[PDB]
Formats: sequence, C-alpha cells, structure tokens
Amino acid sequence: GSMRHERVVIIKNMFHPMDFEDDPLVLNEIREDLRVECSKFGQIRKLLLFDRHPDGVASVSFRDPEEADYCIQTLDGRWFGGRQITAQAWDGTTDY
Ligand SMILES: [Cl-]
Ligand SMILES: [Cl-]
Ligand SMILES: [Cl-]
Ligand SMILES: [Cl-]
Ligand SMILES: [Mg+2]
Repeated sequence: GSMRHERVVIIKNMFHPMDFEDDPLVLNEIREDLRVECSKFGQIRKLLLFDRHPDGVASVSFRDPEEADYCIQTLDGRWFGGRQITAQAWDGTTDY
C-alpha cells in the first residue's frame, strides 16, 4: 500500500478562471469532462477543480497508486479544450 498522496494527481492548465466569468456552467462542463477522461485510468475517488486558481489546477485521487501513475503518464502534455495540460504526482503537502 501507499500514503494517500501516492494516489493523487495534480492536473494543471485545465482552464483559466476567466472561463467561468460569463457562464458558470462552463466550470461544471470541465469537471464532467475531466471525470469522463480520468475514468479511463482507474477508479476515481475524488476530483476537485480549484476554480479560482490562475494555473487551472485540478486534483484527482484514484483508488490505487498504479492508476495515478497511468493517469500521469497518459495525460501529461495532452490537449483539452485548446489547452495543453500537465499531470504530476502530488507531494502530500502543497495546497491549491
Ligand atoms: Cl491562459
Ligand atoms: Cl484515450
Ligand atoms: Cl468530482
Ligand atoms: Cl470541484
Ligand atoms: Mg506514483
């Protein structure tokens, strides 16, 4: 087994907060789309979007550390909604 953070992926550049200015529903569109996409890598335990964060941060927690690893390897550098995203392992201590 593993400490919790080994199951957690930090995804950046999913959005910019300006995206939700005119239409709050856009935030939920990106949440849903990220749920659908991250379901490819493993069983999602938690998914959060830090909707005010300039860097477009989301956290995704999986059931198993191997799922997080597969997500990081596959999503990093992909394009979503015109944005080139990154995916990194969480460190267990950085808050967004
Ligand atoms: Cl931007
Ligand atoms: Cl795919
Ligand atoms: Cl969620
Ligand atoms: Cl959220
Ligand atoms: Mg890992």
